[PDB]
Amino acid sequence: MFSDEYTQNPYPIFSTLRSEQPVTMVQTPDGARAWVITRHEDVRNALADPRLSRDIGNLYQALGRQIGKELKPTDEITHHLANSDPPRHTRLRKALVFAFTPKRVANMRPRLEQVVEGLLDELAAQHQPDLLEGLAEPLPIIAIAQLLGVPDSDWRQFKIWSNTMRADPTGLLAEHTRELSAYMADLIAEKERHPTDDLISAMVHAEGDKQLTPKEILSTAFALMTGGNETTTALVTGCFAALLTHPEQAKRLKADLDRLPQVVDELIRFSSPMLYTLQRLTLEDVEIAGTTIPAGEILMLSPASANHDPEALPDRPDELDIDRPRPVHLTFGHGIHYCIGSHLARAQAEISIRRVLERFPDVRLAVHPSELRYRPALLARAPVALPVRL
Ligand code: HEM
Ligand SMILES: CCCCCCCC(=O)O
Repeated sequence: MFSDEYTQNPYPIFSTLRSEQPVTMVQTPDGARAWVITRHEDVRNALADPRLSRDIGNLYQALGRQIGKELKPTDEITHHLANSDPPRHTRLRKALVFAFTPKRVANMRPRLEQVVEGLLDELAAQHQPDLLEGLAEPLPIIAIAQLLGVPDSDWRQFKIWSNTMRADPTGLLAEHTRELSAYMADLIAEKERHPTDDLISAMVHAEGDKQLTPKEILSTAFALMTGGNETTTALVTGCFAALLTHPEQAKRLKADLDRLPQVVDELIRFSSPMLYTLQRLTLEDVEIAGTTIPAGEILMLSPASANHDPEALPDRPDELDIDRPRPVHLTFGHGIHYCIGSHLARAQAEISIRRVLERFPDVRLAVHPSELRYRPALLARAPVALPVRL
């Protein structure tokens, strides 16, 4: 499956799979088997299915049995909510929801607008401006730094560490995790003494069962960094890619820019910046679309395929149409693990798109759509470059 044609445009393959092979077993780059689930109905149900596990210990045990080696238990910093099942997940999630509120995101928007305006100042000076390099790549970790409460004095080191929290180019996951942990532990202690208007402070001073331990707050911060950096980059890039490859619709959006909050969901659905969700492990035998998948197997659920499924969106699902009724989509997941950062991701996309279209009303792609490229993806997916003419 994982061919170059799939990498660049998976939608024809997803159409074949949804029709002919809605559960298809593949081998992943690590040598383990995975089962790719492509129909919207099955992706949604699987995300709601208590028989599927996100527990990292269970997943590594299954991976180790398939590859024949026992994998060592992972560090407790990895036991955050995205790597947990209930009841552990329920407690960690409840504390995070208490602090990471829609109101907190709304309150971050003034500074986010100011950050975007500064990034566009730098973009306006480039000889060959690129919306990925100049906007979609830098914005997410700036937003996460603001959300957490990282001081500007520590900015450059935080950015360096965050480039590992996705081992990425260096493989320094252990070293950077240790260093970032020591830094974030000191920041958590600083917010205990000197609380400020940020998420770490809100979690440190939470009451009752909403209060996690300092180590759990540290692990939560790691989940937010890994969960919201490359994903948001892909979402912002994908939304711009959708507009820029459909200039007639970009023109209409520019002419009626107040519609933007009611159009972003279609940009997200169409661009589908989440190719797969996090892996799921079967805790017991499960039947999906006529196929029995035994206990102990790994599922790969595709929001991108679900978002383009005509069973869920009968009218031209493989086309972008900003005028269609606001669609529901699976890009943020579904069920108990539904993206905690969805309002913050939306805000970054809305602010970025609005300010680009306002400041650069003639913005257009500098290449033909056929020249865009993607790299192989196991989670988030978007073009590797978005060169524009301003
Ligand atoms: C600053 C922005 C973001 C932050 C802080 C963030 C953080 C998180 C966290 C902590 C979780 C785990 C929730 C849980 O397990 O209960 C999560 C789930 C998820 N996030 Fe986000 N996220 C952000 C943006 C995004 C974006 C832009 C996308 C899509 C392109 C995305 C897609 C998802 C999905 C699909 C899930 C569910 C995963 C699954 O069920 O397998 N997130 N997010
Ligand atoms: C494998 C652990 C991932 C930590 C948070 C990721 C959330 C997401 O799927 O974007």
